[PDB]
Amino acid sequence: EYMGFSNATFQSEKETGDRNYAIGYYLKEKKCFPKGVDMMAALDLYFQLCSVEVTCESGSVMAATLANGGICPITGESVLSAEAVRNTLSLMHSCGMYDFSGQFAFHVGLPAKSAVSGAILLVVPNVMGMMCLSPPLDKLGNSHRGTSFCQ
Amino acid sequence: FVIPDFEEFTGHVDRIFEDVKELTGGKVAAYIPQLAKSNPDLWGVSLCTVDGQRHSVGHTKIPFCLQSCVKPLTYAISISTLGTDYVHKFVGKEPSGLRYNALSLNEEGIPHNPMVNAGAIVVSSLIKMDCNKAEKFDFVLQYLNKMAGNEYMGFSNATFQSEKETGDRNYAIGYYLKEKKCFPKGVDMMAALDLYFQLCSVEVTCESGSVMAATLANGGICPITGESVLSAEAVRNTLSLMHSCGMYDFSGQFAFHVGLPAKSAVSGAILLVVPNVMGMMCLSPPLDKLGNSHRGTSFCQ
Amino acid sequence: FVIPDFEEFTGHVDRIFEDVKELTGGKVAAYIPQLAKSNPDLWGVSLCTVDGQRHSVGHTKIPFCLQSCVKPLTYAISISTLGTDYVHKFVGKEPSGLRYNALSLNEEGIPHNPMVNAGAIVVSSLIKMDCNKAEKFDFVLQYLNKMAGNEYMGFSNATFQSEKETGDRNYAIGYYLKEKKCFPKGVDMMAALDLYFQLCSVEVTCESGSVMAATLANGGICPITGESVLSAEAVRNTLSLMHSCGMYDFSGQFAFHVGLPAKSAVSGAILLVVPNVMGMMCLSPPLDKLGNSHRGTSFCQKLVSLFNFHNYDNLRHCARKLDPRR
Amino acid sequence: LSRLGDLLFYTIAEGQERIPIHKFTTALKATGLQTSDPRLRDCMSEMHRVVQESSSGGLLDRDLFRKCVSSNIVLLTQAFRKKFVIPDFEEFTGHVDRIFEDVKELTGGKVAAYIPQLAKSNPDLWGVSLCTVDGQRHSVGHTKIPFCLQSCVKPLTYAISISTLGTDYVHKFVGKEPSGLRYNALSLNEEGIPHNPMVNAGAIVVSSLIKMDCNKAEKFDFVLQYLNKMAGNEYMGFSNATFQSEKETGDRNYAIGYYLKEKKCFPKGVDMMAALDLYFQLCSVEVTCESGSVMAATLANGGICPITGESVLSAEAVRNTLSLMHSCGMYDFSGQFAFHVGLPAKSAVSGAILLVVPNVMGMMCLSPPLDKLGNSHRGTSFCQKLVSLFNFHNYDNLRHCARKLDPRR
Ligand SMILES: NC(=O)CC[C@H](N)C(=O)O
Ligand SMILES: NC(=O)CC[C@H](N)C(=O)O
Ligand SMILES: NC(=O)CC[C@H](N)C(=O)O
Ligand SMILES: NC(=O)CC[C@H](N)C(=O)O
Repeated sequence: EYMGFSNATFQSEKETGDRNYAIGYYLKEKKCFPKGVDMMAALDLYFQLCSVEVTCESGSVMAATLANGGICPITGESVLSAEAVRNTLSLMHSCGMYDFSGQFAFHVGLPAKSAVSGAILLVVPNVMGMMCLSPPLDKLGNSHRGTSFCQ
Repeated sequence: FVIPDFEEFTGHVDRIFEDVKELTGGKVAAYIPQLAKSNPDLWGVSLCTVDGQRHSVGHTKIPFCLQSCVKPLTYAISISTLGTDYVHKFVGKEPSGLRYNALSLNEEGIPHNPMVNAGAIVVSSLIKMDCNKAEKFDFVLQYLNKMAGNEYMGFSNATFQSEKETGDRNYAIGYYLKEKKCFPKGVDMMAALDLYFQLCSVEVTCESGSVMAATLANGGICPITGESVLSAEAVRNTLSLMHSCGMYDFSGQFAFHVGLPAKSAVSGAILLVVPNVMGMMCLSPPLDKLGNSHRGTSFCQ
Repeated sequence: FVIPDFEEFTGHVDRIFEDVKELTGGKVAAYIPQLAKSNPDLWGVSLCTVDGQRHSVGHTKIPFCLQSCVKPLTYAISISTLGTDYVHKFVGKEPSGLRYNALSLNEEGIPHNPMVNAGAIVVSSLIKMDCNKAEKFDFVLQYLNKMAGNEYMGFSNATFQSEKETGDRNYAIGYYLKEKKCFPKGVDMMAALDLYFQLCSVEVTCESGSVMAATLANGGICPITGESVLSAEAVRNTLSLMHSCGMYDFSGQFAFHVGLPAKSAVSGAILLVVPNVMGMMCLSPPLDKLGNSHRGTSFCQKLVSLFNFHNYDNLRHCARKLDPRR
Repeated sequence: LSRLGDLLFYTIAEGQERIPIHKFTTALKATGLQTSDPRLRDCMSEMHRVVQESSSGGLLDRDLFRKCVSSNIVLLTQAFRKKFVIPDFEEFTGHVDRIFEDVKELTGGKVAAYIPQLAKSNPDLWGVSLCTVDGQRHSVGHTKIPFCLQSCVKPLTYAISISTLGTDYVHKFVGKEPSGLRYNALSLNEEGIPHNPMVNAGAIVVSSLIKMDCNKAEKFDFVLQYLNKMAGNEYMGFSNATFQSEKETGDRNYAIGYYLKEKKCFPKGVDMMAALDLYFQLCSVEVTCESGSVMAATLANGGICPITGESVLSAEAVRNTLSLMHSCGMYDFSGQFAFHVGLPAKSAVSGAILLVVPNVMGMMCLSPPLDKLGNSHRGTSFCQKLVSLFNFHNYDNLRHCARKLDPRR
């Protein structure tokens, strides 16, 4: 499905994503990365991936892949292993939305991943996947309309 | 002169020098590659009265870096040029309580003091922010030479490249400060951080730095050249921070026991100051737990 | 005497006294409702030269509680009667930079310094732990009376019953210290915690308060009576902590602009000390955000800028700043 | 076999029964060989402690001196018997001083269009120093002012690589022929490598060969240790002011580095920036004419520092770099220099000329003013004049020629 790249956002985050640079150098001092691994290339890739563009239709299928045991429903390819999905969903439930991981497992109970672009990659295991877009965010860095819709 | 009996004074200094030479020390600061190269047995002391009396025992002439002893100097340089209110509008003036790394800021959103790594970058950011890198270092080096009475004022690019390629924590603080709007508008972070690494890598002997500390004791007048390098208020501020913030966490246990304005460094330097009397500097590489030389700090006590 | 021409010296203080009188702060005391009842328009100062030469202008006749200004004293009681080595086994000697409540211990598990509330409880626990509660209070009171030269020394029971029914952070600190086992063996924490409240609730006038801070401006010997209250090492030990830890977070700011050992207090007291010169005790109930009197801090700031009392003046020439005791 | 030092002292003395102590400390350096050499350091060390308890209170005595100076006996014999390779050193320095005065009148121009930290230097700064292959030294003028070693480390750093990596590995990546296209020279030879190590395009590549596996600190630290041994542990610093210049504003070098990386002319798995950064660091090393004269006297010899006698450079390294500085050291002006001077010299925008006279001596001039091609105006004149009055040209001393000063007699 649609898969682009917001270079404008990519350049807005490289030049202004100052906290993400502190973490990269903070990690580098603690030897958190593997041996013989450049942090700048790894940090840069994180900026690139965060800039990937999709639509809600593309995101919904992207979430449905996690729902259907890491097998995309509309192509059927075994793109992801069963262990990857179980590990991924079990972490979005407890770590998907950071501080709002609670108050979402509490009110919604589903593994959903929030973003500052308004998206909420909502996953219903063995049923469907859903992505809700609304740029307006609340204090905890989650979309307000999206999380109200989920509840 | 302020010490008429200087001949007997050296009789006590050398006795204490040999008294503490038997002690061992802690780690030798191996977390940056270059400083591990130093021989931990180096031990020397130099002093300079505000009249010009000078004595040296040990390895005083072996060069070493002002890895953190340049923070009071660059601070005094900034205060003397821009004014107290302007400088401290960007950097606090109170002790932090954490280590010198201290990737954190006070309630106001500015670094705690001009002696922690976060504050040393900001004061380095304030030195002639509208010029290029060569002029920035030359402006600071010019006063440092005058502080030292035109003594040996060198540079150790081996350390500068070692730190610039390995000092990742200082990069974390630099990008943390830039994210919190801790720099004046239109000022680049990397230029300030790079300048801070350059100042940290300035190489001085104990003789060069003993007169450099005696300037602060003499209050902005180099005793052996009659200069007027620093304003009276600038040194009064530097000694007020270097007292309560000079040795980081060990500021207590030093103000308690020694009660003098001193500044430590990971290279073993201790830029001791005795106001209205003299300025002393001690070199001993092997550090202690909180980032100061075991022999030097015990010698001061 | 160390201050000749006393008329000239006091005259300058009087002019500064009126100048600071216009400034108004706020937030007298969020807690201890008994302290929130004090008059915000109350402002008094007093001094006592190391040789008895004393002056006082303002509201120096109104008793006020000695909250957190007895910490440098009660520390001096323990440091002299138990030595420096024993006392600092249980309390550090470095600033915390985390306010005075500061439910936080240093790296090695002991409270940061005697001046924070966590350290004042421990040092208060060291004073005659084998005796009963009446004797523990009386033991410190006898030295406290001797420090002030048998001047006025009351006890505001109104403020002591407050700070105990409503003073809960001190209890949380007290039980926190018990969990970490940073008390001497065979000691009841509650008895030591209660002793801290009582010492805090002692009330003195500025005129009597200025006698204190002139005792320890000297080498412990009282200026009025000439007695020998505290050991000379005790005064050095506590002064070196008041400079670094006296005002808590504001210690750096105070040491920068004033550079004298001063101890803050929620009652508005500031036990300012000028070593080998005199001892000051300002009073202004309204505080700043950091727990310091707005008028008292302003007076200390202005006085140092005119009298050369800073720790790092007289470098070569500096400003004139009047005659420095010569 | 017998040690004739006892009779040698009688020759050293003027023949009188006594001599004041004051006359021995002073006026003894007239022979050129300084009193600060490490070789004779042992003599000065011991005498300082024996004076307190000697029952003479100011007498060194002959018997005591002979016993202590035992292992270093051979060196002193050549010094005072005038058996060095340059005798009558007073006349040699006397002529040198004369041209130093005469050449001082000249004035060039265009001190530095770029590297602003070089444009701040005093145009009227002029000095020279020479340290013969035997360590005999004489300096006059402003020799004590540190100056950057830009483009003088190129012959040295080339010698470092070859002596540690072989002649065939180094020259796989850099040619050995002059280019005649200035020192910047964004151009490669027919076989796709920089024309010679002396141009900027080659100096970066040879700088890339020095410990390509180590980190930045050790790469610089490796070379600086050799440069200390080459200079005999004389003054050797690092001008960070000029290193921060030539890196923010030195842009033609960056183009060469990226141009070279484009042609894949670096070794395998080597970062151009790390090699280019080292080129700026080596270029930024500051040395005085007095200290920098021992350099160009180390490689005037067969790779041994004349002062300490340490073996620092392979004789093949010195032979190769000397054969290379002659035709490529001074860029376009190499032919003009080789025509009138005919000596291995290396230019610099900081006024330095690393003059070399193999088997004889090695000089180091200093004149911040430049000529059009990037060579010091005053320094070049001294070399041209000096050769015309000392026969240092390679193709002189045919059989008898004219008198031409003393012909080794
Ligand atoms: N929602 C998010 O995790 C936003 C990530 C974003 N790249 C940031 O650094 O702030
Ligand atoms: N406190 C120190 O001595 C270290 C100084 C050095 N600039 C660093 O932060 O690594
Ligand atoms: N000055 C203060 O910090 C007040 C302390 C508080 N009254 C107590 O008893 O602990
Ligand atoms: N001609 C030279 O000496 C070159 C100077 C210096 N290496 C530069 O390229 O800027």
